[PDB]
Amino acid sequence: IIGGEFTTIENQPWFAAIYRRHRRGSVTYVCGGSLISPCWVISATHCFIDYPKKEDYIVYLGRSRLNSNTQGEMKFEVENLILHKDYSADTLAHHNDIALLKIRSKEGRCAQPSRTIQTIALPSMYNDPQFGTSCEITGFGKEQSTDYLYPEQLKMTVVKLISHRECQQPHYYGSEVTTKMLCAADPQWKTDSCQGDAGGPLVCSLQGRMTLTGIVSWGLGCALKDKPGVYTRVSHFLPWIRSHTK
Repeated sequence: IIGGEFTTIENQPWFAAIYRRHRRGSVTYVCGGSLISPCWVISATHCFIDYPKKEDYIVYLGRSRLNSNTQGEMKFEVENLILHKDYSADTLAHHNDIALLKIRSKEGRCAQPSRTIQTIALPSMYNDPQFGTSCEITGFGKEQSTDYLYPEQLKMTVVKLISHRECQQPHYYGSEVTTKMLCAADPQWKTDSCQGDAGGPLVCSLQGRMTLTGIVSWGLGCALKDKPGVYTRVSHFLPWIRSHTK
């Protein structure tokens, strides 16, 4: 997250932190995700497509810090890693960038709701907020595009939704953006998602309900003029989600 503010997991208690194991004691951060039911985390296919084996990943819930443990966190292996079979990528835009992780602890359990572990509601189909609406994003990604390190403490920011008509202009993203994607950005381009934020939640309040409107997907750079963050549009994937979480 460029700009924005530090947070703890209480303020985004569906946020999942996803890590990869290595041949070497290297266990390293991969991407964010969102808890949509006790046994399911939703995230972006691009986070996993190079290494698509479920045993390579660990998922934490209840965690506010990147490389240190948070009191009350839970640790899960990945029982099933489900990628969207229509996934595609070019240099930039990822299509159908949506993934599900079925989570299971060493003891064979799913997430147990607490003050730090909660689910987020899915949108109703084709039901997104109007352009201009302020929503929130959350993640451990870079704070500056030139940084090498990721922040140790979770961050959040606010971005406003951009219409497909605005985002498809040539001086924004042209044909790279489809109606299965949502653009979002700050009026001054001063705050944004960045590398290491993929897979995390774009949350909007829709009729009183905190809603998973989007999943962090791609962008050109971070916090660049006329180059919004791009998000998988969750409300266009409900049948995919309904089927695969069985």
